[PDB]
Amino acid sequence: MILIRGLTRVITFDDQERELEDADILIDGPKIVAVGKDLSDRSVSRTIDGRGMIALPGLINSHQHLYEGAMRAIPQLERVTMASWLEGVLTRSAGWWRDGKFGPDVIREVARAVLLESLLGGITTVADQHLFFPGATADSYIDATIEAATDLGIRFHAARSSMTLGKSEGGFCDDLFVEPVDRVVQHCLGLIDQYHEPEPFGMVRIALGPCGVPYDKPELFEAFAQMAADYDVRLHTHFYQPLDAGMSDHLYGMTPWRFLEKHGWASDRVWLAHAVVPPREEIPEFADAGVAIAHLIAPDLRMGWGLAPIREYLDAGITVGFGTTGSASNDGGNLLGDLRLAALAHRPADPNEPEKWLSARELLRMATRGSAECLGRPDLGVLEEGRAADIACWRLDGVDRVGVHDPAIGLIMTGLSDRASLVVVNGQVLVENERPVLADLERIVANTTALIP
Amino acid sequence: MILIRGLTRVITFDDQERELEDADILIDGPKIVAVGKDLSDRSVSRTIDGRGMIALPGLINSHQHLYEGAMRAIPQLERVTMASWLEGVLTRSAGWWRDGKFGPDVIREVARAVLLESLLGGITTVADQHLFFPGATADSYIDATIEAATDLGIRFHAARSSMTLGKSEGGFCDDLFVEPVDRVVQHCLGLIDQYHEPEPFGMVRIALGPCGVPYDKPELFEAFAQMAADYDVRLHTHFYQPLDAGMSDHLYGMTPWRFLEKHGWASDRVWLAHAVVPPREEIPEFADAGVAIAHLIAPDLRMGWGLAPIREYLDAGITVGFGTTGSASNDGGNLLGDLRLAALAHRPADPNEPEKWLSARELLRMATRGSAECLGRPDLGVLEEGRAADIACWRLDGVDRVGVHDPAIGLIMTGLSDRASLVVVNGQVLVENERPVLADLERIVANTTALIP
Ligand SMILES: CCNc1nc(NC(C)C)nc(OC)n1
Ligand SMILES: [Zn+2]
Ligand SMILES: [Zn+2]
Repeated sequence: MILIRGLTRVITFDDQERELEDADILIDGPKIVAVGKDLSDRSVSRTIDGRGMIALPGLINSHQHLYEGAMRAIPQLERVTMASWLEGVLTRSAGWWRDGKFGPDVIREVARAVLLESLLGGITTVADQHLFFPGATADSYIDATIEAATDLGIRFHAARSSMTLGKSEGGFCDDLFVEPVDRVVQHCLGLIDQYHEPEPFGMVRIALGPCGVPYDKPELFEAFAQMAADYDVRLHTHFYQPLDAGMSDHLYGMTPWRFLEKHGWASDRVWLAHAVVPPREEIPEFADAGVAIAHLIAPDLRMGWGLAPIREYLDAGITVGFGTTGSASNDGGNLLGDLRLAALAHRPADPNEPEKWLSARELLRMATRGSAECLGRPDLGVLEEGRAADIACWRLDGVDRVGVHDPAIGLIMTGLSDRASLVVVNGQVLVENERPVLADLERIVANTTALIP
Repeated sequence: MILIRGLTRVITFDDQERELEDADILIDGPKIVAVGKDLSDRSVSRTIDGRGMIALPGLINSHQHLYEGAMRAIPQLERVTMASWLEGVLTRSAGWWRDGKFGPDVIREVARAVLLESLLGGITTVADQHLFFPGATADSYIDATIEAATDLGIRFHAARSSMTLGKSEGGFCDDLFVEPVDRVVQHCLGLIDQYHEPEPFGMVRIALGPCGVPYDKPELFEAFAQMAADYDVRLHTHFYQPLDAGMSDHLYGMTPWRFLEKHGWASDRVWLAHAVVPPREEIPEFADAGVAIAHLIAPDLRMGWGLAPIREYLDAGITVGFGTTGSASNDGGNLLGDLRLAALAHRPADPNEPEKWLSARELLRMATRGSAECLGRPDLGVLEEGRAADIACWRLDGVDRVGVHDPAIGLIMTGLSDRASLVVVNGQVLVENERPVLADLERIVANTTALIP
């Protein structure tokens, strides 16, 4: 057993929203056994000094595109709207791949770096949505991301993605990226069989993740609806990015939500990325259907899209999680940092009603329990007996946090660095003193850097 | 002499916006001797390895309220409008002060912490506007802040502030903080005499900083305009916060700008904080007058105020700098971090015109050369021969910056941490390997923390 002793603040996000001061967390294998003051060290083989730290459930990034780690801070993509951006990303990746510079082996190392960054940022679970499958067969890109994740020990969901609707029939994408629906479906069956760990504390899970309504055939959505029910896995896609509604109207004469409903995706198996601009009238429908939403403040701002109606979602009882999206539209994997963006950027939308603004605790909740609920993980996102020992802690005693009165608010509103001090995943200590304990930081940086096209 | 050799990237912000790759910076005493490739280590007594770093001019925070470091992350002040905010801050400060908990000795140590954080964030010059002068006689609060700055070796401007218009006569300021105009003028003359270093590379400078049009008598603005001419010092105040226009109309029947023009402040001696909501038709007048503007994205968002027309200011040729404001409305002193906030938050105002969005380079210029210009420092903000050796460097080779293609954009758009690697002020190395060279960080944290009310 591992005991973390004397934590300055513990934020549980349990059913009573308990917080604790000068308290401990006891860990046994993959699970938390207790959270409380003065815990017994009866069967403890390692005690860790938590004094001066705040502990949270591990952050859960409910929407990544790991392969975009290779596409950060490209000058031509700095100030572009969505259409120019998407063309630029697809063209570059197709180009690099054609030149033998962007195969699964490269993606493995890009994923390794972004996932290691994730750990160092206090993120203990990542859900990646990979759609890049050039060629006549589905290559081992997902396997590569899973290999990277398992090597590091980070908890991992892979939402296999695609672009199955070609520009020829209304899609905004070139037929290079277009796979036949059956190829995608066949591949997903194999991935579930090979990799999916459905048991509590499972470390790898597969989800089914079409790129979206403007990008994938209705047939794929329906196939995935059937597959998700048959294999009890979850469903993920992009949702109400601006312009989606125009494309859905043109192709189908219905809204993106009506499309999802029609093809089996109005269900509690589903989590939806962005949800920036839904018709206000559909929000109660999202609630009744039990879909979950991941707030992605950084890309929404970066693309000029604006502010998703998160307060409205919370008012409606809709599950809200948080994510970063890929590093071509962020351009980092810093989830904690993005929370500050949301905390501040939402405010000018309601200048005279501060009670509507998202709070630090609401945001931290989204990034832990909310994201856990998005991923369908009742075993994560909460520091309590019986849940997974996924824990992230930050030091409170730096010169840049002097004068902080509330440590949880302080974690979002102050600081020069979002680097976690101590990070535990599945009961395994992976970060200590802001450094990886098992991963070779310098070698990983060197190896991945050598592979960036 | 000191040679920084082999910097991966150097951003000069010189008159041709030169950048250099794999280049050196040579320093002699307080000044830069040369910037370029393979510089001679002739009289060099020390060579610093710059490989893997990006170098910029030191960041210059053109608007601080250091004493607010003690008022961070207060739950009751997390989500409040300006009115409630001002109420909460003035009550706490006056209340702590009355109880002997907020004297110059406390402010000295709060300033010491925030200024040390500033150095660690790559900030080499700070302009503080101390707003708390309880009792008719302003204590040695300004002396306290200067003492802290000089102990640390950070370059420092102290804008002596005031609240000369009391509510006892149609003003908005409590009588506890209201000083007779001549008393303020006299304190200012005493400060210039004791502290002001007008020579190039001067490390302490005095500025004259009324709280604002709603808060100070016309006679003070005029007296200051006179002092500014007499002593070649600069003038600083708050400008076009929401509600100012109404307060100005109510008291004087004219706009805040019209009022400044009337009382001698429409000149190239002036820099103005926020400038969030000016009438568009006055912008050309700002340009003609030659006033400079400090953009403060964090408090503007935190208060729910929204987006200052920065693109318009740049279009008009108006000098634009950057600052954080005080830590009661931020709540950090992390200037680099705030640049990312600006980079993203401005975009949704112009969804379809990305050319209007502020670029990384425009924002970094604001935080260096722009801020130097605000402060009237032609000796700062540029990495070139003859300017001050104020330099801030960040490492580029961390796992969180793998895949970055343009290091300057990457400084804004990526990272778990804004901590600077190497910081030089006045030719003195003050931060190296992300650690203070001379300052005792642990002792400073302990001492200041003990004094937080
Ligand atoms: C195409 C629908 N949306 C979308 N897709 C991505 N990424 C992939 C191309 C990997 N990133 C964003 O960021 C906003 N939006
Ligand atoms: Zn996405
Ligand atoms: Zn201010």
